[PDB]
Amino acid sequence: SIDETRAHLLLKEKMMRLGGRLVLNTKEELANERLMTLKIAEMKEAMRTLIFPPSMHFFQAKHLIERSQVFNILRMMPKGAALHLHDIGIVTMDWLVRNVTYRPHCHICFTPRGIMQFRFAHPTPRPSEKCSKWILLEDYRKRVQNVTEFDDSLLRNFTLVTQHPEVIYTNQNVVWSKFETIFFTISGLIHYAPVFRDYVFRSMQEFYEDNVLYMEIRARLLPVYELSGEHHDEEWSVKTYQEVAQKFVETHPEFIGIKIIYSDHRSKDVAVIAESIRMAMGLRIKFPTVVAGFDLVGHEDTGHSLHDYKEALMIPAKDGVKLPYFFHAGETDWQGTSIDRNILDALMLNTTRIGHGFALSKHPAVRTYSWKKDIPIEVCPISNQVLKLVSDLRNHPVATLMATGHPMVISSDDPAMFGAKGLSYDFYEVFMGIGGMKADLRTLKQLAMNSIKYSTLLESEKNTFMEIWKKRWDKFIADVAT
Amino acid sequence: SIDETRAHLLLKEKMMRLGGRLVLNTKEELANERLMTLKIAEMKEAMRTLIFPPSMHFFQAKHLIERSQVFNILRMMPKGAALHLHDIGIVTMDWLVRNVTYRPHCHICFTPRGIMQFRFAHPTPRPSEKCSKWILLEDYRKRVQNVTEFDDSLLRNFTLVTQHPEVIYTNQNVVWSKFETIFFTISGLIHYAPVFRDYVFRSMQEFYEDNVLYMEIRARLLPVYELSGEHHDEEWSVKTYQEVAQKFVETHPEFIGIKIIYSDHRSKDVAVIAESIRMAMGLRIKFPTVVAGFDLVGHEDTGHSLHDYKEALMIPAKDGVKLPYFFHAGETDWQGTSIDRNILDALMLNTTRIGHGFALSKHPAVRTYSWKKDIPIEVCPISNQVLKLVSDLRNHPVATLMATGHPMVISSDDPAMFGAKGLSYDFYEVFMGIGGMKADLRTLKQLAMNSIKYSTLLESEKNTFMEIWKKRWDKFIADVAT
Ligand SMILES: OC[C@H]1O[C@@H](n2cnc3c2N=CNC[C@H]3O)[C@H](O)[C@@H]1O
Ligand SMILES: OC[C@H]1O[C@@H](n2cnc3c2N=CNC[C@H]3O)[C@H](O)[C@@H]1O
Ligand SMILES: *[C@@H]1O[C@H](CO)[C@@H](O)[C@H](O)[C@H]1NC(C)=O
Ligand SMILES: *[C@@H]1O[C@H](CO)[C@@H](O)[C@H](O)[C@H]1NC(C)=O
Ligand SMILES: *[C@@H]1O[C@H](CO)[C@@H](O)[C@H](O)[C@H]1NC(C)=O
Ligand SMILES: *[C@@H]1O[C@H](CO)[C@@H](O)[C@H](O)[C@H]1NC(C)=O
Ligand SMILES: *[C@@H]1O[C@H](CO)[C@@H](O)[C@H](O)[C@H]1NC(C)=O
Ligand SMILES: *[C@H]1O[C@H](CO)[C@@H](O)[C@H](O)[C@H]1NC(C)=O
Ligand SMILES: [Zn+2]
Ligand SMILES: [Zn+2]
Repeated sequence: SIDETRAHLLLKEKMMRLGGRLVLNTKEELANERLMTLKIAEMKEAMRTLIFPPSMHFFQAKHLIERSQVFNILRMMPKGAALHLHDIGIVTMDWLVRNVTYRPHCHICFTPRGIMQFRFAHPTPRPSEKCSKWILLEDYRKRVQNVTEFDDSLLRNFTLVTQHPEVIYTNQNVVWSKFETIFFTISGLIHYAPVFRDYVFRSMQEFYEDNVLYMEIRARLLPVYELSGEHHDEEWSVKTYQEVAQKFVETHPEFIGIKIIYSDHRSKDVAVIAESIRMAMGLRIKFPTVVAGFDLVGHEDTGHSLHDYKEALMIPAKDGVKLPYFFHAGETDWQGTSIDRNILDALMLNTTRIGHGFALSKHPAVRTYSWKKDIPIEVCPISNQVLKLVSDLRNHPVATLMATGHPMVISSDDPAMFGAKGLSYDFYEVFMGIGGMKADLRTLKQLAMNSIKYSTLLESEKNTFMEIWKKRWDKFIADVAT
Repeated sequence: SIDETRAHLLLKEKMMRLGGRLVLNTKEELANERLMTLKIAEMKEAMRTLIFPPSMHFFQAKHLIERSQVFNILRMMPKGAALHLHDIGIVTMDWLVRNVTYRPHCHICFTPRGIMQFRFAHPTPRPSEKCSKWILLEDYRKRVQNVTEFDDSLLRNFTLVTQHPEVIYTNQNVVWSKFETIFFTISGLIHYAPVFRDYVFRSMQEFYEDNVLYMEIRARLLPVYELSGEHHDEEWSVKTYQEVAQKFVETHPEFIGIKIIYSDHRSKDVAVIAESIRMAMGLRIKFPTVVAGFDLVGHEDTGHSLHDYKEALMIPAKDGVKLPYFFHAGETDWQGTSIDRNILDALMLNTTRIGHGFALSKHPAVRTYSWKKDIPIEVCPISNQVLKLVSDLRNHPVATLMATGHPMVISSDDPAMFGAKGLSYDFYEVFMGIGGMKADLRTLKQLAMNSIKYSTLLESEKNTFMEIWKKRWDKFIADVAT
């Protein structure tokens, strides 16, 4: 009888965790059995040695994750869609250094402060008040003893990856300082028109290679520029995203495409943000098929709150227009402050999705409300660790949310900055670290399907996506089963 | 109307968090207002500088906590009872070195391995297997150049406190290794009969000084010894605890006293543990007023599970006897393993309280069940940090439990080993770190009263305790209000 109470409690928890009610077919049961065997063995060994990758910093754990049979299987998995990504954090930096810096007319410089910076131009730009002298890379590489070392020093400046990140990044402000500095540095490389096209195209290649078929991207839409010095506008960038995605889908008929969530920094004046809201509405009218809506990005702890921006964020409503929102919210360790209430305010503004929602489990009422309105959180485990919200991903607050089957999708955020690629590394962390030992094939399947369900595609486009994904899923099942 | 939805969600969260429905009188409202002003200002500053003690390792944060006006107020607070403590971790080590090592007949030694160890004996005991030569301390202390350097090196071996604990304690096994070695070292000092009495008495002094009025102690009841070499038994230790506590209450009429929870190590054979269960039953019969029940202690990750011990733990039930249990359970970062299911099995064995219950929020069904049976968790924040379950106490899983007003008590576990004293440091961590910015005087008051409610005292003794505590509370309120 007490045995029955015990078994009942275990079955209840089996049922309410994420994906726990999905019915598996006998083929899937077989794949799950082989998957779980590999998982359990790996966890037993980590319990013995205490070498457990999700509990270590991703920089040090990455090489271990790459040796994992579980990771290997997750690489193969059709993961659905990547829903939380940033314009310039989605392509391995290797290609930026080895390919892009070797292209004609690439110039390098250093600010009065010593911050690296790039520009494609002809001829050499005029010394300005942010760059005492510009220097062509082809000249610079001739004057250096070890070229391969100079190149590696560029790669080390383009990511956060380092040994001893605990010593390098002493606090959250230091890490955010370096983070943003990287965006600034690589900016001049990516926003040169023919690199921009190649960049967009390559990010689709990398995610397609990771078995991800759809992408929604938070994009600042900064001006793209030509060798002449001409600057393009927001319209032109959205047109280009559409065009490159069409070109990609033409040679990869299973890839669904990309949509754009227009974004601006939360460190700006409400008046500037009001200007950005109008742009977003204009972009929606002009490109209703490409532009999903709007978001505010940047260091959440130090910038303005959603409340601070109420006047600007209500503009669409006052014009009787619906501008969908996809707010970053509650990406913080603070509890009961103006920052974690951003989740509440995102919900009050009818957000379609919540970015991160890290502080959600500390607010039971908001949690219930979001679950009731079926508004998912976009969880990005590697980002949260690297940006120092949580050391050991076993302690990630989303573990509680998975345990009650909360609506959520997994994404990678800025994989390239963390030394990750695509979506598989983040699926590893969720499946091995956050979900615990009982997270199974159902958890994975549910998370894959969620990413199609909570995308901004039309319902008929969702069906077509489901159709394509189901077939890739069966193929995956059959492989793992043998 | 959306404003109303927003205000409703905030009020709901205000109401369901721990203590949220306690009605404050106007005096308490005034104390709360002055308390919250000091708390908010301190948090504002920590948000500015990122110097926030609960987010730092306690070893480095302690000196900052001691400069805090909030800590100061919490020192003054009548906290009720300390319900989760261990026999030999409750007295500042300063007194062990400065006072106890200076007492006649103290001998020091080093195991083949170099582990320090102590023994009071007259005459000097014969070299045995584990010690090739006992040396009197009074000799040793003359045969050194700097004696207060030698003394400090003893204090440094008696606690875990260190600079750079991240480097010293690389993993959880290393920290547990050092932890247990400390217990082994100081053991010979504390179990000499007249030190034992003095030790017990002093731990009451230190908790009484911290404005704590009752203690329940997990005690191994290891043999206490005399200068002759005679050993006493378990009965004798329980008699002594009772006697010293009576002596203490005689000169401190407001102190309620102590009870003993008998304990044994979870690294032992089920047959040995079966023997220990019978001892506990015997001790309950002999001392129904002193011995509250039984518990299993030690490193939970590496020892046997509660299930492993089923045969032995069911002995009382098979004899038709009720041996109350107070299990340590789910003191782990693992999820879905045999270790965190110990919470489930503690509940199935009718545990009166759960020690730590760290993994509770990852098991929604067990959470609901324990809430329904009104079974509290004993949360020890500093311990969980030092023993490396969690880096930043803002990420403590109990934050979620506080937000829904889960039944819990706060204790300090082994304050002396962490460089803490009494209960105030742990109340600081809960109130500032785990509880978030909206934790107020109601939270504190609820936690104080909970510790009387969930003690093992008789209901009429609880009333008397409440009476005494209420008077100390009013005095505290009047002070803080001015
Ligand atoms: O478009 C690049 C911009 O996106 C922003 N951005 C890039 N990655 C994240 C970002 N914003 C907030 N939180 C962390 C993570 O989700 C960042 O401010 C950068 O300047
Ligand atoms: O009586 C001392 C004994 O209690 C045990 N002990 C002392 N403090 C704790 C302990 N057990 C388990 N977890 C951490 C914390 O609650 C320890 O094994 C030691 O040998
Ligand atoms: C690049 O080098 C500079 C030198 O000023 C350094 O300060 C900066 O942190 C580097 N960027 C990184 C490691 O992302
Ligand atoms: C949210 O939805 C309500 C109810 O339909 C609507 O009146 C309001 O304008 C919306 N708010 C925003 C910011 O879109
Ligand atoms: C040491 O402790 C004992 C008992 O706690 C106390 O009476 C004595 O005064 C102390 N010794 C010294 C030298 O102060
Ligand atoms: C442990 O034991 C010896 C004895 O003094 C000492 O040399 C060593 O430094 C001690 N360890 C610590 C951490 O104090
Ligand atoms: C727990 O309580 C039940 C129901 O009264 C009883 O049958 C069982 O023996 C108890 N278990 C223990 C370990 O005391
Ligand atoms: C690298 O860039 C593109 C990949 O988009 C490739 O087609 C081209 O051949 C390469 N060019 C150079 C200059 O390395
Ligand atoms: Zn993001
Ligand atoms: Zn304990």
